[PDB]
Amino acid sequence: SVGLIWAQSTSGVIGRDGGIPWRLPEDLAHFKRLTMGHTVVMGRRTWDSLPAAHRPLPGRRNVVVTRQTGLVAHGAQVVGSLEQALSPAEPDAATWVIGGAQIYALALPLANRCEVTEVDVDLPPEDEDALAPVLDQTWAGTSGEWLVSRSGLRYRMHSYRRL
Ligand SMILES: NC(=O)c1ccc[n+]([C@@H]2O[C@H](COP(=O)([O-])OP(=O)(O)OC[C@H]3O[C@@H](n4cnc5c(N)ncnc54)[C@H](OP(=O)(O)O)[C@@H]3O)[C@@H](O)[C@H]2O)c1
Ligand SMILES: Nc1nc(N)c(OCCCOc2ccccc2CCC(=O)O)c(-c2ccccc2)n1
Repeated sequence: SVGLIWAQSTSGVIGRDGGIPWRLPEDLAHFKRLTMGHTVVMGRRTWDSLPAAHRPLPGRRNVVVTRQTGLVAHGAQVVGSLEQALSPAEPDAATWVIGGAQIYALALPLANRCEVTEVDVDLPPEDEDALAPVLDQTWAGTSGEWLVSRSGLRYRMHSYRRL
């Protein structure tokens, strides 16, 4: 079972300047809860974006997709394609694709679940932004209520599954 998990602004931004352009602690906690103990598959640019105490993501099998065969990624398994990432020698009940924009587009046709955090932050898109994938009519979802973070941002969680 392959799931995608991401956080986006309402406008569809997920990344800017090599990081994430808002602070939402409740969403980081959501991400940690859902992924702990499982495999997390990410693009190389997302691996480079992880802060020191989170690179590798503790308690999870980190898998990094790159075309650079020789890449040094201490604490992670380097593979050369998304399909490789999803064909482990040691199966996992739950595999999560955790970004970024390039990898989400490759993974979406292979996935059966998307766990999306929506962040009510006004972020008009900028030219180098990474953007969220779009879910079409093959996906159907349920939305949690709009919540307010202790830090101030409105947010809510959506759970989609392939029809
Ligand atoms: N808000 C969220 O939920 C969230 C989650 C994750 C990331 N982000 C943000 O999103 C941004 C990063 O996303 P991104 O789209 O720039 O990059 P990305 O998808 O993390 O990584 C792209 C890299 O993946 C590798 N790759 C892509 N397609 C491949 C293929 N077919 N075969 C093999 N390798 C392939 C390449 O690595 P090589 O160049 O090494 O070959 C490429 O440069 C950052 O801003 C990050 O902070 C946000
Ligand atoms: N919903 C949802 N899906 C995602 N795929 C996602 O990004 C995961 C990759 C970046 O992870 C980061 C980035 C910076 C700091 C810490 C971590 C991992 C910490 C840890 O779990 O140990 C996030 C997210 C995570 C953190 C901040 C904002 C959004 N949120």
